[PDB]
Amino acid sequence: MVLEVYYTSLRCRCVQESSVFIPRRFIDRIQILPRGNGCPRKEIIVWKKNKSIVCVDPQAEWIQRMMEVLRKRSSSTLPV
Repeated sequence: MVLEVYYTSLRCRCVQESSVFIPRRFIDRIQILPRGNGCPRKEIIVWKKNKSIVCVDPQAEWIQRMMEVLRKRSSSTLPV
């Protein structure tokens, strides 16, 4: 899996947000676009293994919990 963070100032890419759980095993990439002057909200786009591309609510509990896993394994992926 690949996490991409775009430190850009472009217009919003998402017109809706989904809060539906996406199991990590189905995720090929996650793209995070922090908000800025181009888009007034943080966007999180999940690229699923079946090629679906899903804008996700960045305040959804399941994505927050996932992001904590990704943060804590960003220097070592060893499960300790």
